[PDB]
Amino acid sequence: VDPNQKVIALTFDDGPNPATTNQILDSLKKYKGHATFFVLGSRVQYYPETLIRMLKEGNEVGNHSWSHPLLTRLSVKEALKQINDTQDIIEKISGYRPTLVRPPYGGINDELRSQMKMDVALWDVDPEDWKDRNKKTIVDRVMNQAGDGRTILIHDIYRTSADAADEIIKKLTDQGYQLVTVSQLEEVKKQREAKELRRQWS
Ligand SMILES: [Zn+2]
Repeated sequence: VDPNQKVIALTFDDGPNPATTNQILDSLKKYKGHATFFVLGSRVQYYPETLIRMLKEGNEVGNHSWSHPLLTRLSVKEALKQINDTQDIIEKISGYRPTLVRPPYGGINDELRSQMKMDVALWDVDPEDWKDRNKKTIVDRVMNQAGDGRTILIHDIYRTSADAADEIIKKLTDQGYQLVTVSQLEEVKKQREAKELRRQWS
């Protein structure tokens, strides 16, 4: 990943759902991009083959809870079990241990942050594809807000979202973006910040 070229992080929440997730994985592979999938533990259990595929093709996997409750409405014990059960099924299938968590609906408090022992991954472009389940609406919202260094929130459980994602992947690739994982984006930003280190010997 070249830090002097454009980068963007496509992130996909609520899968796996083979019919839609596999289409998005195909688009990423066709256009030589990667993304980050925040998966539900219950759906990983239903669709272990899709977890293996997204990892095999170089994508990053994050934790999106077991069954998608608002974690702040639960006891800490129940909420931590949501997260740890999802860590556990991912590890049992793949040997992979996510470091990134996206709490359902973004709901999180300080008590859970300190006990989760994971990095909370947010977003800054949200086309609300669960609300406007319309391919062109999603595409145009994302393409209008896309920019270097931004993180896009899509849900890979809707046909309109998978179709929109193919077009978004194509158009961003056509514009010269590198489609990177969340961790790759963080590393690029560190590489770019490091140019200020050179001030020490200027
Ligand atoms: Zn979700």
